[PDB]
Amino acid sequence: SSEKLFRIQCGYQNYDWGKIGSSSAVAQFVHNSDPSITIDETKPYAELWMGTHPSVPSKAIDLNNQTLRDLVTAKPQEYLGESIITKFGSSKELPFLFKVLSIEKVLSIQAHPDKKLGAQLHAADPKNYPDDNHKPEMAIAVTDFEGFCGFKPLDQLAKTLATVPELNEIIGQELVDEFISGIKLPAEVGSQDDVNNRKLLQKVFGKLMNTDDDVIKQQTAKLLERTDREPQVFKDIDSRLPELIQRLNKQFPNDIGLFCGCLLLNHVGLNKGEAMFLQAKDPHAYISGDIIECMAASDNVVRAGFTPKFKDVKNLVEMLTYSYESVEKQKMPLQEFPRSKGDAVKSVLYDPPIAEFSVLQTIFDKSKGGKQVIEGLNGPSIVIATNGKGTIQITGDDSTKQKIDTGYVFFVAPGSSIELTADSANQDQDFTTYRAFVEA
Ligand SMILES: [Zn+2]
Repeated sequence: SSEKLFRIQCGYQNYDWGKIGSSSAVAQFVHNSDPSITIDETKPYAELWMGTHPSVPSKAIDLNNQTLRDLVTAKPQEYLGESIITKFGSSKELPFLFKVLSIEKVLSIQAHPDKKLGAQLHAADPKNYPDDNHKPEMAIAVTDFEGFCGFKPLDQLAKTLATVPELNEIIGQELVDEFISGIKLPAEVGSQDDVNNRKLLQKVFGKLMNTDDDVIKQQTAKLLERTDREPQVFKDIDSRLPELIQRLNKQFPNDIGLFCGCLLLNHVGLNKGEAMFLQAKDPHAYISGDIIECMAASDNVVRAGFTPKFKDVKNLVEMLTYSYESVEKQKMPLQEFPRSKGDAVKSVLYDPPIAEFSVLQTIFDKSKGGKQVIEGLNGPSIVIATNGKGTIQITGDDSTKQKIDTGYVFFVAPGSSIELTADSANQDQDFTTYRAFVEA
């Protein structure tokens, strides 16, 4: 067995919003990795955790069933490397958490502080703000995905305000008026028109979010009747909207999220392989699908809807950036990755503008197959195969050559070069892997 490249059996969570049983990628992955585990066709399999989180350990099946957190702790310079220990200040764990999510029901509409606000919140409200940190997140579609991300373009918001009586009602004709009159559209970031546009958005949002519950309850009922009686009004805004409203109301009846999610945020569809970065102080929600998720260790969340939990409206309204870019702008650009070479038809770097993590996407054509060699990286890595099957090894050392099937996950030590080959015989799917890493 190698201590440089080794397989880990990862734990999972059965949260009630997860896809049920084997319809869930989490379930599929868990099962394939350890068929010993019989999937309960009745239960939700929400998340697969990969890393050094104390609550849900990843066990080194070949290294005596030891915990990755344990191995790391035991040998930090070997598993983390100097530069990482130094940079993040830990010797016990990874600076990121890597997961698979299998979403059946919408999660909360939420935003995360930057480090500066994170420390502020933590000092003032430790009960709601567990840590001191920011919480960058990145989502990559495994299966087709839907979510909310950012405010819609202002012109879309003006159309919504003028056209949807129930919203118009809540905001107030004076305010609607002011908004629709006020916004300076061909306007670029940092301009006085950009600034004043955000002030207008903030007023509108604040008015909505401070509305009493009773009113929300009333207005949401009316909204649903309208989706039913006059679908065209909604379709004129976005062809998916009326059915989205109806779907989410079935999950969270008369929730404010029907307003502040469905009417104010971009409804983003990610094709498999596409990504979105969830920056600080930007509203978003996961609606449905199977994704790869990477994030920093924080628990700091400010919630706006689709939740039973505490909604800190005060902080919410003041912290947002009130950015209003397109749905198209919500998706990450493809980056090249010089330190990988070979036959893969897709070898893409997803580099968020934060330090804690990066992801490398490697895809082989099911037909073409082939090999890819990746240089040794200056930090720890976790590799998961989401589709197809192949082999993984330390470049040039065939004694390390192992099976990597769908759902298999590996730890790769800093400095180890990896060679991937796509299953010669098996050509069902494109052999697809995701590697989460960090370099200082
Ligand atoms: Zn989030």
